[PDB]
Amino acid sequence: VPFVEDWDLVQTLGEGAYGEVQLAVNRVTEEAVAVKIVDMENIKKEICINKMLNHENVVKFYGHRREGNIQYLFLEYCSGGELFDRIEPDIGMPEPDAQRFFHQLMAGVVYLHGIGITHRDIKPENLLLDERDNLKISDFGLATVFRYNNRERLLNKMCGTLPYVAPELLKRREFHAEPVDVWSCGIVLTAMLAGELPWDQPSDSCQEYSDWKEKKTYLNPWKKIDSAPLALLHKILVENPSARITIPDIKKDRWYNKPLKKGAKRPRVTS
Ligand SMILES: COc1cc(OC)c(NC(=O)Nc2cnccn2)cc1Cl
Repeated sequence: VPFVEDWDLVQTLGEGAYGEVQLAVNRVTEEAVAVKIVDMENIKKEICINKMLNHENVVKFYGHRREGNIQYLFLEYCSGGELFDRIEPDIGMPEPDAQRFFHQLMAGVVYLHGIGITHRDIKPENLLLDERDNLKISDFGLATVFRYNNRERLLNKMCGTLPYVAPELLKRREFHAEPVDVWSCGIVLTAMLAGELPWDQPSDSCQEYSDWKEKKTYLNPWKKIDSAPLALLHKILVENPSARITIPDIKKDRWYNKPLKKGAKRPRVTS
């Protein structure tokens, strides 16, 4: 079929340091995909990691094209935008919505860790939503392989965003990959339930971080979070990464398994 390979760039979705994310519409089919334009090894890893990924809660990779020194990454379009924009400042969002997003985030991270990939920069800006509000993990620019040939490799590289980084990244030379992603998911859950970030960074110099370790939960943001999801945050936001809760145990948590959310409103008539 002629002209099926032609895609029109119709709007700027976002703009980062690596470049810009454009909305691309197929000339013939009108299928919408997002195109990440990277004006360049840094992207060669993002492409390689993206070729491995195939999960309903992970942004799909369709292919890539190189036009000189510019790389075009054909990625899944998520019309719902960023999870960040669904968080009302100093409020958050209704608890059943946050539980559904946290469930979908856990399915995505279980999958990633299961194939030996660590995202290393989980935050609401990178958690995208489709037309049906299905969460998708995006941007594998900071991601890496932590398990290869069933052998785990300890990480040492400084990566992420300070309010979401685990404290062992600032205190230890080496650390396990999986508890780092579990921690950032915990900060994401906190943000969704309180509409604010607990601390600038997880260090003792940060009074908000010291207060959390001293269990001063009568203070913000913890005061806004109900006891059942707060009990889960007490297990995620544990300084020692070896004592920190694992995802198989997050799935057994009381709040995680608490019925709260109704299914998508389906059409109905009376009489
Ligand atoms: C602010 O609105 C948006 C922002 C977006 O990205 C920054 C998108 N993008 C989107 O759906 N695709 C995407 C972006 N980065 C990596 C992988 N996939 C959609 C919307 Cl609607």
